[PDB]
Amino acid sequence: NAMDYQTIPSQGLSGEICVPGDKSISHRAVLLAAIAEGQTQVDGFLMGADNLAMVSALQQMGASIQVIEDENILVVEGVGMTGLQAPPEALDCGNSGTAIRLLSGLLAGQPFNTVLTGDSSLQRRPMKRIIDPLTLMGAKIDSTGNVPPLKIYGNPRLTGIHYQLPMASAQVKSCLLLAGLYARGKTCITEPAPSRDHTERLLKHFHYTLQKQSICVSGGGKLKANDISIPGDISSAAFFIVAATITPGSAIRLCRVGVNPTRLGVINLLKMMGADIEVTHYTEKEPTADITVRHARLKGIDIPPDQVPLTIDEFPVLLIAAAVAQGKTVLRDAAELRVKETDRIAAMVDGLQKLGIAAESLPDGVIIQGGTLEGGEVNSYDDHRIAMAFAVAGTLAKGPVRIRNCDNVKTSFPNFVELANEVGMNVKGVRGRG
Repeated sequence: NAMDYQTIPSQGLSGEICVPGDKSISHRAVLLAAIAEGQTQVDGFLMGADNLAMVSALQQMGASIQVIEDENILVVEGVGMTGLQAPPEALDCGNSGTAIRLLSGLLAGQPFNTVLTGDSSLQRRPMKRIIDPLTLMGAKIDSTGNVPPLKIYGNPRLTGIHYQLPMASAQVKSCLLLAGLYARGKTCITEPAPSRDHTERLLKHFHYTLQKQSICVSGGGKLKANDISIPGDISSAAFFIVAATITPGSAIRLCRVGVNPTRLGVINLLKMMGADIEVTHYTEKEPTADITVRHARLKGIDIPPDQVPLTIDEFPVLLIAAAVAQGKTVLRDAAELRVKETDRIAAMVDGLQKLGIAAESLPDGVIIQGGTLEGGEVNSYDDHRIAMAFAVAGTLAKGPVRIRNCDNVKTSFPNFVELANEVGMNVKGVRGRG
């Protein structure tokens, strides 16, 4: 039977907590380690449903991966570029868009056939953005309506291409870069606007040769095993940053959070809105830092377009900050929100309205009038970020907030409840319905 989250207001957040590992880096780290030469130890690996689904898919194809769940460690025995074997069944990517799209680039150049699918939500997510450029490289992929299930007819004779991406997308950049490694010649990717660069950084880590305003790679190289340490996901920290910002009497520090510039959006915008956030204890191994957050009053803002891409996954929780800020906040150029786990614009607008916030939808964003969150009930729409965003909303709401169906929070933040309660934000898992 289902599980829901139930909150009561917070009298202030307090403490030091280390959020778990970065989802984005975790996906790439395990996929690259799998086809490298040698043994790679991965610390800080995110033991969430999405990342574990990536592991599981790789295992269907003969990757040698040892999962040590309680310590967030993976031990990967590389099988080399050509070491994978044809799986017997369709690869279940669960709820993970990153897995299915990155796997597609890895499997495009294989000498075997693969069927990629997932859960209902994943079967509604768009794939044209990868199918077209892969097809230019020589890939043949079958799909009804440019959505999974995808059937890849492996082609070991893929050829490189130069390609400009229509919109900024790390997933597409990463997909092509992977297929690039198995393609004859150079593959050059040019972005109109920078997207997160984790792939590029891991490729350098595994000593694969990389060129550069666009970035290129030549096929036939080899990845060399090299131990990896994953920093904390700032997307997970985003929930505590917003909560401590909006909840009076709050003072907290978030240890070992990744601070890659292509991920600092939530922080940049909150600051524009009046936030009190201090980055210190800065270090390098992917950049990492300690984030200290204190309560501050906020003013609504017009979200500059250039920040949208770097903050796409943080709008759910940011919109909770806009809801309790003074004045109006307008989000634009965020039509990508509609095509995620769920339509995140529709889902936030509905939740906010149910909690008493004047929130109006736009095809590419929302208009929010800062106001006062009331207690009530909202639906997560099975989306992990919608669920946690509303759990953050509970800290300031006038009354309890019931968020329905929170089983998917583990897709990116398995220990969310435990850490929430530990810093003083009240959230309890309780028997759901249906």
